[PDB]
Amino acid sequence: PRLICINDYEQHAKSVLPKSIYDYYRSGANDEETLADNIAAFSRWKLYPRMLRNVAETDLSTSVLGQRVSMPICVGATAMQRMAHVDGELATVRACQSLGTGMMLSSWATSSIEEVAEAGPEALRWLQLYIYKDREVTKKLVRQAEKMGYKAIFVTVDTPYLGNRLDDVRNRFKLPPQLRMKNLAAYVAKAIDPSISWEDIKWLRRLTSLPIVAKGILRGDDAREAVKHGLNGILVSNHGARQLDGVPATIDVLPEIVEAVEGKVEVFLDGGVRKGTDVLKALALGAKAVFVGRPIVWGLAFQGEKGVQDVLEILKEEFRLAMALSGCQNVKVIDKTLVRK
Amino acid sequence: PRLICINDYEQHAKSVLPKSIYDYYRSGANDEETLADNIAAFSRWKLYPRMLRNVAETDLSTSVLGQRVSMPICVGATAMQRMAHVDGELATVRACQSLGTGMMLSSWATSSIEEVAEAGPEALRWLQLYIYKDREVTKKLVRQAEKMGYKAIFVTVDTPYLGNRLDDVRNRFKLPPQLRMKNLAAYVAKAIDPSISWEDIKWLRRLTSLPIVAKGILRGDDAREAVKHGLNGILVSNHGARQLDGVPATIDVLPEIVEAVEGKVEVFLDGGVRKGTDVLKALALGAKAVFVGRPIVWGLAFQGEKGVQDVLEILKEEFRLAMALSGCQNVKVIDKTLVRK
Amino acid sequence: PRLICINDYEQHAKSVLPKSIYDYYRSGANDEETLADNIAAFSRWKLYPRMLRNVAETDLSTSVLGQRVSMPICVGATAMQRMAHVDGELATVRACQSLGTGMMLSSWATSSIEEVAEAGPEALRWLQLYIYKDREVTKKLVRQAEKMGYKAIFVTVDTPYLGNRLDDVRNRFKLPPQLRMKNLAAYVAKAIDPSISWEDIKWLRRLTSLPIVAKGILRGDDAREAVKHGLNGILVSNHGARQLDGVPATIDVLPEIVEAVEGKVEVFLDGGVRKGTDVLKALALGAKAVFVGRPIVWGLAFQGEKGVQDVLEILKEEFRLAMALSGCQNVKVIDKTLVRK
Amino acid sequence: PRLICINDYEQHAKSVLPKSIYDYYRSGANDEETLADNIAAFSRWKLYPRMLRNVAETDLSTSVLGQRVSMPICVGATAMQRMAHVDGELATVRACQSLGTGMMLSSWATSSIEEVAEAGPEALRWLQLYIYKDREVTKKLVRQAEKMGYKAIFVTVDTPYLGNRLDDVRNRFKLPPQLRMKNLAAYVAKAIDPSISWEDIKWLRRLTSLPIVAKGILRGDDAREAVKHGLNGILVSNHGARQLDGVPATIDVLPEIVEAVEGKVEVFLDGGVRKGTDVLKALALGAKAVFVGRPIVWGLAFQGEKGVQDVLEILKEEFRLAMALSGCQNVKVIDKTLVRK
Ligand SMILES: Cc1cc2nc3c(=O)[nH]c(=O)nc-3n(C[C@H](O)[C@H](O)[C@H](O)COP(=O)(O)O)c2cc1C
Ligand SMILES: Cc1cc2nc3c(=O)[nH]c(=O)nc-3n(C[C@H](O)[C@H](O)[C@H](O)COP(=O)(O)O)c2cc1C
Ligand SMILES: Cc1cc2nc3c(=O)[nH]c(=O)nc-3n(C[C@H](O)[C@H](O)[C@H](O)COP(=O)(O)O)c2cc1C
Ligand SMILES: Cc1cc2nc3c(=O)[nH]c(=O)nc-3n(C[C@H](O)[C@H](O)[C@H](O)COP(=O)(O)O)c2cc1C
Ligand SMILES: O=C(CSc1nc[nH]n1)N1CCN(c2cccc(Cl)c2)CC1
Ligand SMILES: O=C(CSc1nc[nH]n1)N1CCN(c2cccc(Cl)c2)CC1
Ligand SMILES: O=C(CSc1nc[nH]n1)N1CCN(c2cccc(Cl)c2)CC1
Ligand SMILES: O=C(CSc1nc[nH]n1)N1CCN(c2cccc(Cl)c2)CC1
Repeated sequence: PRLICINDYEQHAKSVLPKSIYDYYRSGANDEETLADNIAAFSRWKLYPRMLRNVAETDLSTSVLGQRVSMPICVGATAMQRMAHVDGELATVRACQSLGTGMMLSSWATSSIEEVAEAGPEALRWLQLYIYKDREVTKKLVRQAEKMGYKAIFVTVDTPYLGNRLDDVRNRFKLPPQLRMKNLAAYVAKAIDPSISWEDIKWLRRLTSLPIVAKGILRGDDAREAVKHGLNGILVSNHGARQLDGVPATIDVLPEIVEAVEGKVEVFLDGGVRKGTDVLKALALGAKAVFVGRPIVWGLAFQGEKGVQDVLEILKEEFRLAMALSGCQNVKVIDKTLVRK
Repeated sequence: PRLICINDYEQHAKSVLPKSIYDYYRSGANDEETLADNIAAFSRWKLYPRMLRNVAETDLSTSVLGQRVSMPICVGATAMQRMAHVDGELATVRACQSLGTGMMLSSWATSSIEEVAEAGPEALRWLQLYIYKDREVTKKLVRQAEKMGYKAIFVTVDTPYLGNRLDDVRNRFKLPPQLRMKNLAAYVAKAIDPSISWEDIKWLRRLTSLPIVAKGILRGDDAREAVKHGLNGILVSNHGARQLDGVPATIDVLPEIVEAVEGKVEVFLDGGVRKGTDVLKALALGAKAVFVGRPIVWGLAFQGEKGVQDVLEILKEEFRLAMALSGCQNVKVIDKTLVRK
Repeated sequence: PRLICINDYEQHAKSVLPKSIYDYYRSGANDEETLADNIAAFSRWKLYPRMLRNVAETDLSTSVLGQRVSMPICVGATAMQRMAHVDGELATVRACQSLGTGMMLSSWATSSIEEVAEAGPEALRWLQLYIYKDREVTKKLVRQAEKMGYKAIFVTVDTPYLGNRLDDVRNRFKLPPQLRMKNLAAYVAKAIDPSISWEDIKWLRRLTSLPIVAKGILRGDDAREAVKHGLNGILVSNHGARQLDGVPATIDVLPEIVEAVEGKVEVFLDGGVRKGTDVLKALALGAKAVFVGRPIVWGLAFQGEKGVQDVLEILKEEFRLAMALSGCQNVKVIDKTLVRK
Repeated sequence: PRLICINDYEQHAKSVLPKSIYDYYRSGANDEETLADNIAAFSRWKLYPRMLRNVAETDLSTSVLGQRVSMPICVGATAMQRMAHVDGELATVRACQSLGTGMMLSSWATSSIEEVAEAGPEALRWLQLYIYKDREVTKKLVRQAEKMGYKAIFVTVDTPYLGNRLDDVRNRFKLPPQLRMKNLAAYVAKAIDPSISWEDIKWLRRLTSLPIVAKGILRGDDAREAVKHGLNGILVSNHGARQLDGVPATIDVLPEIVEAVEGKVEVFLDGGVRKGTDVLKALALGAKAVFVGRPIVWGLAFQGEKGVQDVLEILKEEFRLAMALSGCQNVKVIDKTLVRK
């Protein structure tokens, strides 16, 4: 293989993965309107580059919730990574450690919170949390994250029930027989609490002093409520278009959310990030950093840790080039005048 | 067959029905611009879901013209259902009775008003009426509906003449030889009155104390006239895109009609409803309930009563999921802020 | 053949005509952007039909420049009709006489002004005129039209040079050897005057008392100048998209032109009329009548006079149905509220 | 071959050039969104032609930076023309001399500044300059241009680094073994200075009294800065969509730049010019002249000097026709009312 951009990695993954596994990772909810729009929406935002600014020294570094990262490009939570590669989440965290960026670990990982901390002790690591009907197991996951040097909790708030991904139903999706959630619609309905409310966010805010990011907010009123509840960031996310279909693209709702929080908390984005220009557009519209979901799984499917490292390095280099061609020597000078819809 | 969404049922129906029968049900008028737009328009309306609202208890129940239904999803009038399945309208009403929703019976049914009441005595049933040049047969249909416990009249107002559906002309459409309208362009021209005016609506309003819904209104001025004539609802309908081609999608004209009637009568929608999110969008824009036409015929073509039950259950479950993912525990909290075009 | 709409006639014509002849009639200028848009633009204008208006009696009759016609659908000038059928313009005028509508005869006809008057003595006939460098032959054509009972002059104003139709260049277009202009880019450059100005319109206005329509106006300022020069109508036309490519669709510029002339002269439209709803949209936006170009040639290619009669009857019937379904009993009640873009 | 429009020349070039060479010339950056939009954007600008203006005498002549040219259509800088035809830049300048238009010579030419002046002594010639890390070689190129009768410097300002053109990476692009830059991403990174700032523009303004045009400006604020630094024109350019992908089409940003410079310097356009109507639209929006890149390379690939002459003659004739059909006898009367988006 000669893979030189993120799409090439997806095409390689489709070629090597069983159909059911490829479909599980690629699929969006229902007719997949939002899945298409998470990508298409980035193309509608046009870039207005400044010339002659001195971009010999391009510095991609930034910080996420007070922790330094090498680039505003971080690994989002994607379940059951051992389906893509035998090393699964341990491959991913090692690549993140190499790159100097952070990994958000799925609550539905095929590797334990401790296993991932042991594989990536110097890596920036965060835990994505679902509030389970069993609040004891929920609390155990938070306490394990604290003990094992995870630096934030990303609480997923858009999944009271699992979205309806048709290909998983056609393929009756399940984990391969040798794998386990080491810490799907039927499983969520049995385990994930559809009752959670802002009162549960008050509970979680009381449970941990770790920073908490609300993941899956799409409305400014909800973002302002998250700020009121003492949370420390908002990840603007439509869950990779896998929950409610027909919501807007995340890049289209990002400006409303940035306006609504009035700088009180960091705002992040995921959904459809494939290219360095996507990263640049998200930062111009006020995101501190973006998260990538599917591209990491395609990296694993190609070559485990090295394939994840390659995907992150391609995004890093595309982002550096996009910054340099736009006249940006660092992330602090990426401003709103760089983009227009 | 493994049919898990309404499109799958259409694909199955195309596979099993004779071409002329499939084309009769699928076809729209002329170049079928409105037929495409009734579906496309739903995709342009984007959903803005609220998180963390407590959706453990989702209640889909509502009422139509004062009668309770299990869901805001009802069966619209589609002619000559015995072409799709031997049990035709009797299969449909039995499924409606099972589901707890209502059936609008076509004036051009392959089963009599009494036959359908006998098959579905506990089912909520309404009669769709055409004003025939023969006012005696028109009055006989209304009196039969009253005697047989139908609960409303839906008077179709957009069919002074039949629309021009090219495939029916190519196929010279007729009923199979064993079937009869037990109570097509050539038939309408011989039987349906192209002279009807608001004076005929005054006549019908005087004829029955049953609630009367005007079906096929697309303009706010006409909706206000229907309110002035003492009618009890408006079904925003372009007749499944089979009459005048190039009218707007019903979801696009629904907000004008809801504004125009100022809450004086219930407003309903049909045309292009295929998914639970379509139902949610229509209710967010102020419809009390929606009607489905073609999907019911595809249910019959698959397995008669069980196929209609399956299609209604798929719509019910998609609608519950869409409500839950949007933060709606019941239909009363589905508000206009959930959608933006 | 079973031809039931105008597109079917085009498909039949492509099947029976030599490629060069089909391409000559079908082609637009350059990349054919306007050719596509003359049709696409009609689909963007949506219809807002009134219900319950009494359309038992639909009267399609109107008048063009004071002469009664059976329908607001008239035959536009298309050159060299004997390439499509041996009877050419004589077939066309006979069909117009049968239908009770008017024929605009091309200055580049394969039949003489007298021949066409002899074939269609009771037909409403107008002459389309090019101002030739030879003003004597120009004056001879006008005087012949007057002597032979033609009722107006349509002076084409958008052709100082011929547009560049690539397929004609690829096919090195010429008349078949047995045919003559009985009264192409190379021919225009030799014969049509690229110098004509409003001073030539003053000359033509002085030459004849016949009504004069300016054909090919696309700007309101030019329409107001035509009114100032004493002309009696404006045919909003982009020459069937065969002159300057990238001009707007005629249905899109029609409202500006109707506004600009402030009711001082009749406004007509051609370009992309294929369906009765196209006619209805043009009249709702203020055109008195529309002209059809290519559909008449496809009628000839099918069956000469009978094929032209069939195409005109299909347009008539589609227009009646569109009027009836929109609530219009006559052309005088077709109003601007029937359409929105 | 029968090539009658610029697209035909591209199709011919794809048929005769090695894939890597065709791809080098055709390719845009990354997903090639801007490459598509440079063409698509021209089609969105519609023309509003005036009739009856007297276009017997069409005069295409204009001036660029005070030098007369035969048409507002000039040859832009395209590297390494000897890859397309053995005579490369010498063929191009000879064709420019024949046509009476100007040639912008690439700093990355396969022919020297002196060689091209020797082949085209009477041709209007300008030098496109990159500011190399080696300011001595930069100054040598400027002094050579002055000594050899070049009339302006076009300083490229949008290339601190080379854009990422995927096909060149797939094909590991290099010059054929017999060719040299007689005066690619890896080469730029080694030779082109990513540090250049407006201070380097002050240096260049001090170095030469020749007119200097800033090539690659896309923002009005940058255009105003170029005016402040004493430059003499702005070439609105996205580098043929080969640098930052997702910038707007040049025809879409041209009006902002023309407004921003308030007539203080000439404004030019390149990017997507293929047709005479493209030239007309650019002049209506205020460009003095346009530059063509790829079409010249396709002319060379067809037949060297004669193929470049043919492409320039096709553009000239399409432009004359577009001017004549729009009512423009000369370039001075091409006004903003001819276009609307
Ligand atoms: C295969 C797959 C599994 C996912 N698993 C989880 C999960 O365990 N937890 C979670 O909160 N989100 C999960 N998501 C959502 C991602 O965190 C993220 O929002 C999404 O992948 C971003 O969009 P992208 O894939 O377009 O980059 C998953 C997404 C995918 C594609
Ligand atoms: C096959 C077919 C038959 C129909 N028959 C009738 C009819 O008898 N009476 C009526 O008022 N509308 C009739 N309609 C219109 C439907 O009541 C309804 O407006 C339409 O089907 C809704 O759109 P949908 O098919 O996209 O759900 C018919 C529609 C179809 C597709
Ligand atoms: C084959 C062809 C020949 C034409 N010949 C003439 C002509 O002789 N005189 C003229 O003024 N316009 C001529 N036109 C333009 C037509 O009068 C008319 O503007 C155009 O056909 C209308 O668009 P339609 O073909 O889409 O109906 C011609 C058009 C076509 C397609
Ligand atoms: C093959 C190729 C080589 C180019 N080489 C150069 C170059 O040497 N210098 C430069 O400033 N721009 C260069 N450009 C950009 C062109 O000057 C010009 O901006 C662009 O070709 C215009 O768009 P067009 O190709 O759509 O006409 C190049 C473009 C192409 C396609
Ligand atoms: O809420 C529940 C069960 S509630 C219930 N109701 C009926 N049966 N069970 N838990 C979810 C979290 N928990 C977990 C989280 C991640 C991975 C693993 Cl192993 C475990 C599983 C169990
Ligand atoms: O208006 C008419 C006939 S008027 C007329 N003019 C010339 N011949 N007939 N009726 C329509 C309603 N009627 C009906 C409605 C539904 C089904 C059945 Cl069987 C019957 C049929 C007959
Ligand atoms: O203006 C001219 C010729 S001017 C000229 N310059 C150099 N050679 N000729 N006429 C055009 C009208 N005329 C005509 C119009 C329609 C059909 C027929 Cl047969 C004839 C042909 C001749
Ligand atoms: O800036 C440099 C080299 S700077 C450097 N750093 C490490 N190695 N070299 N020059 C560029 C211009 N120059 C040129 C311009 C056009 C063609 C030709 Cl032959 C030559 C080549 C060399």
